[PDB]
Amino acid sequence: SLNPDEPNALLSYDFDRGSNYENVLHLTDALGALVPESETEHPDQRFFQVTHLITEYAWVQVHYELRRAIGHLDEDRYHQAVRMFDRATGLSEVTVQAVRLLTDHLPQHSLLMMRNALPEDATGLDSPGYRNLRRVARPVWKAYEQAVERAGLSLQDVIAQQDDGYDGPRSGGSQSLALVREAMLRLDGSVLGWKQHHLIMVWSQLGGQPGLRRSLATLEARSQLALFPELWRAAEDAYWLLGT
Amino acid sequence: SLNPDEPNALLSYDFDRGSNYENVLHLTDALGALVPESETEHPDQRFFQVTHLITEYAWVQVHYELRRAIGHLDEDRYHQAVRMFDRATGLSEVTVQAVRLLTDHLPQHSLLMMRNALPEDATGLDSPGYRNLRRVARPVWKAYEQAVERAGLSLQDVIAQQDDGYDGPRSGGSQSLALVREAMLRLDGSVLGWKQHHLIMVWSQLGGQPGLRRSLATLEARSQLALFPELWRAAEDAYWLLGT
Amino acid sequence: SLNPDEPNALLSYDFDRGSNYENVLHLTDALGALVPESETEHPDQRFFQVTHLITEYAWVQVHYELRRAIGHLDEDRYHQAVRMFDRATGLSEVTVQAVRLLTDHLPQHSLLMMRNALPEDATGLDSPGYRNLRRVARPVWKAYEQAVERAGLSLQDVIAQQDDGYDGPRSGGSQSLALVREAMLRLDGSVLGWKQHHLIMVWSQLGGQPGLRRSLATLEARSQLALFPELWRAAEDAYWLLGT
Amino acid sequence: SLNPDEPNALLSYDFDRGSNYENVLHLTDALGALVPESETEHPDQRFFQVTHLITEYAWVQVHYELRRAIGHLDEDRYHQAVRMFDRATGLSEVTVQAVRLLTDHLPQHSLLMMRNALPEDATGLDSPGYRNLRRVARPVWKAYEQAVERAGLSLQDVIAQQDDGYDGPRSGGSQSLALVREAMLRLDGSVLGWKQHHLIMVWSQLGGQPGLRRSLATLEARSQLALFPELWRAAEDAYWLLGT
Ligand code: HEM
Ligand code: HEM
Ligand code: HEM
Ligand code: HEM
Ligand SMILES: C[C@@H](c1c[nH]c2ccccc12)[C@H](N)C(=O)O
Ligand SMILES: C[C@@H](c1c[nH]c2ccccc12)[C@H](N)C(=O)O
Ligand SMILES: C[C@@H](c1c[nH]c2ccccc12)[C@H](N)C(=O)O
Ligand SMILES: C[C@@H](c1c[nH]c2ccccc12)[C@H](N)C(=O)O
Repeated sequence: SLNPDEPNALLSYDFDRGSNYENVLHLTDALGALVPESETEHPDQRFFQVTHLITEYAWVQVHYELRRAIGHLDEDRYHQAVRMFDRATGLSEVTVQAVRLLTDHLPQHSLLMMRNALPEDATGLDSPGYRNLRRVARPVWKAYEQAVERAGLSLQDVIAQQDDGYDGPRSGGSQSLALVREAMLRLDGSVLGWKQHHLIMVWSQLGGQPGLRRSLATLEARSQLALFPELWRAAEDAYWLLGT
Repeated sequence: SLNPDEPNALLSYDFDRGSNYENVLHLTDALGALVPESETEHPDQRFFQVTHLITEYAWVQVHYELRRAIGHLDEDRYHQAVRMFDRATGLSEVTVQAVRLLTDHLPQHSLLMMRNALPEDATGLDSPGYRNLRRVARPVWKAYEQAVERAGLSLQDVIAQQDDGYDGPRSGGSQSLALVREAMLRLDGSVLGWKQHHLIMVWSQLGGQPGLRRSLATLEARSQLALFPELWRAAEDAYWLLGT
Repeated sequence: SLNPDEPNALLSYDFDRGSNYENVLHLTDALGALVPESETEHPDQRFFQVTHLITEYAWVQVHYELRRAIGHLDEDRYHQAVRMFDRATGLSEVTVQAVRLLTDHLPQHSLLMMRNALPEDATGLDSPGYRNLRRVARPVWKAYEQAVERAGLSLQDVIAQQDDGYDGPRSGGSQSLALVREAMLRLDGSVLGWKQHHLIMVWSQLGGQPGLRRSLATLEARSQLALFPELWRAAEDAYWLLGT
Repeated sequence: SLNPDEPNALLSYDFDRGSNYENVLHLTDALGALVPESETEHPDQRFFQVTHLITEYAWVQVHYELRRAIGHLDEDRYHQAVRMFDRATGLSEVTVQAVRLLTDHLPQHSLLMMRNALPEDATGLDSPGYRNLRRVARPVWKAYEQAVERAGLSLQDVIAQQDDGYDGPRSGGSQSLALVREAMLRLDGSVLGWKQHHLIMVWSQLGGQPGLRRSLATLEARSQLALFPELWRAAEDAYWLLGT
């Protein structure tokens, strides 16, 4: 492979040129995964494939950075945990962009023709990025919870410390764990956003949009499972404890 | 008003300077709507206010452009309708950014303190942008539907024509109405996205995140009402007619 | 209930009508600034105005948050200053989205016709939002620099501590000042981004693209001034110190 | 099931295991390109690699869609070409998000340490994605220009018809070529955007910010070359023709 074409003018996609850019990145191995253009069953199949691969790359990186967050949290390196969660959120937002590409540009008619030939078994439930992100979420939450325990703080404390008008006592440690909580909440909101945009996409490709009233019922229910349910519970606590 | 301050160094927000930039835009009238800083009950109130105003400005512009789309559709100016829907989508994406600003940076504790003093009657159900966008959606859909009728096309036709591999007959008119449908679908997906991001925001401020299992039940149901339900019905039709 | 348009098919109206949602937001004042439809030179005039207004609301709010950041830095409330800079950054990203709206949807031919009917002397150099943002950048930088001095820290020390591999000394205060630094650099990068997208927009409307070899030469040179030039200087010193 | 990491607490593993979802996507091949954890110089190396890989997947897909656009333009399938350019634009926006990820989260100090352990001759000038995109821009522009000729149209005619106020002649083919033009200009603006954000990123890592008065001078001059310089020339001619 020096190219994924054979006929052309300047239309040839030249790659595998031995540059150290390609060597450092292992770009030829990555480009090797694309369905060769001699085996595409549809002009839109590549687009379908590439958006999945971009997502899976972002999700494996999210996993990696969450493992680092656990290390930082277990060693009280709270400022360094913050950066890991912020980076994970940025990567999650790429997966959102990627599924919205399908919503905006994948023709339902192409998808139905393609799907009418799939192994009728290819389900995103088997996605490694998704399964592993779900697994690592429990250790991640445990590490944050124990850090809050060791500091002698309650979740209501770190939540309240985000408000400049809140007058209770603070330390450098409690405000750092506040920043961590806020960054974890933003990551979780971004993953929930992915689930909601993936839903909108599915309604536009397989039907089932609920305003009118293919295992859509389980999908709609799974689409509201948070990464960190304890953060959302704490939000609900604050409403009941502080509201009027 | 030459300023929204009184004490300062270079910290003064100088405005109302008579420039023709300000005159053309009526910027002094717009800046006049901000709660004066002598009457703010909380440092986060301005942020709350400004994100609403940005949204309402985008929604009134969406309304304006949809009225233009109706004109173009009623006169068979399909290429010009496309641009109106594309512009409306871009504006809708601003409202999404704006509600995600609250999710990411509005402290729940500030909101609860602020809300603990609101007229306990200020509901987004009274939003002019939202109500008027809901009203105009029916005329908008009617105008598109009649245009498809006059051309002698079915919705399944315009949907199928988005796929390059589809072999049925096309005209310039049918592919133009295909582009219009696609742009309308993207607008509707963006408004559904707003409703979903507004939901995530509310779960993070008032609780009620459904994975754990304040009129949240009606909100969750209204959050799946589409602007153009007939487009989503047609997506469901295509699944049943073309799938295996 | 008022009305931004008069002779219509009734379902194509917009309304302004005294609810508490509108009262709390001063919404009727804000919508009052829109150019009346009885007075529009061109159908694209509303769009032109609204993207400016959205931008100006974002910039006035940026200023308000930078003032709060100055207050936090002067009192050594470093964690609280971080949140202010991050909020400013997200507001800045709304201005980027607003100017790209014009790049993507404002027809050059409507801009040229509108520029003829428009006061020849109206210029964005008179933006209150842009002008006050440049004025407030000086005290913001001073407050950060003073806070770093009081802590007895080196700006190069602050930069190095963002790296997990860095082995030198860390306190809680130095790592907090590190997070402030990074948040400040993200804000400045966002504003540079605005300047760059505004340039791309001007090239597509008034011509002047530099690769082809009306106050353009100043605009390009102005487009490279940072809000916090010292942070970019500090980035240059670190390269000579560690990358040669 | 394989594993991108070995000695762990079991819930912190990543897996690769033969489902049809993985088979259809060639996912195991694609994840194989990630640098093994046993071989990473620095914890920020994975992040560095993944943002490049995501970018390169996006660019190879852009190329594939531009090839399709050439095919559509050569056969006068103008509506179909529009969809290809819009898809390319959204893919380009993923590359922008990917490089801003480095601007916002890659520590300069890790980049300098990593740049030392890295082959001194590796350069983005050898990007297959970037290189093929520049090569394919020439036939893309030719196909568009030829299509406009065959229609007997003026590029200024095509520009004017984007305006709803324009009164001159319009056919279905001229307005289709107008939509193609606008989609092409949005793509080029997106790529200019990438170049500008890449510059901002380089300034924050290698120094070199131009407002402070290592192949920087070429990079800045390269950052202003468009993919379709004729469209920007055409924008300049329209200003002299109509804005003086
Ligand atoms: C970037 C593209 C996509 C990615 C990364 C992706 C990923 C996923 C993931 C992770 C799940 C498990 C979701 C959960 O448990 O909440 C899932 C399920 C599902 N996906 Fe997607 N998906 C993509 C595109 C699509 C498309 C284009 C369709 C159909 C047109 C689709 C249809 C479904 C359905 C019906 C389910 C649930 C039932 C089932 O597993 O078959 N997905 N997908
Ligand atoms: C940019 C900011 C916001 C905008 C433009 C906005 C707008 C709206 C709109 C249009 C509705 C009607 C929704 C529907 O029928 O589906 C609504 C309802 C609602 N909003 Fe939001 N909202 C904003 C922020 C908030 C915040 C910060 C909260 C609470 C923390 C909130 C709580 C609610 C609730 C509970 C409802 C439904 C029940 C009710 O009307 O009280 N909103 N809002
Ligand atoms: C959409 C909202 C817009 C905003 C908020 C805005 C704001 C600004 C600002 C703040 C400046 C000063 C730049 C600096 O000093 O670095 C400026 C200058 C300039 N703007 Fe924009 N602008 C907008 C749209 C436009 C449009 C549509 C044009 C169309 C030609 C334009 C053309 C120019 C030019 C040529 C300058 C350079 C100085 C001058 O000739 O007045 N701007 N604008
Ligand atoms: C994140 C993904 C990145 C991609 C996809 C990428 C791609 C590229 C491309 C395509 C060029 C050629 C530009 C042109 O010819 O106009 C280039 C040049 C360059 N890149 Fe980036 N780049 C990335 C990250 C970085 C980073 C982190 C640095 C850090 C210093 C960097 C530094 C440079 C420099 C200095 C040049 C100019 C020529 C040279 O010295 O090699 N790039 N890069
Ligand atoms: C689950 C979904 C699918 C989602 N992502 C996929 C990737 C490769 C193959 C198939 C898929 C599949 N098209 C479905 O309709 O269920
Ligand atoms: C409906 C929501 C509200 C939403 N947007 C608002 C604007 C101004 C005043 C109040 C609101 C309100 N805070 C609530 O909790 O119901
Ligand atoms: C500076 C620019 C302008 C930019 N923003 C504006 C707002 C209102 C009136 C004019 C403007 C103006 N159109 C120009 O061509 O110089
Ligand atoms: C050109 C740039 C580089 C940019 N992208 C890369 C990918 C792999 C290795 C190196 C690079 C490189 N770091 C440099 O400083 O020149």
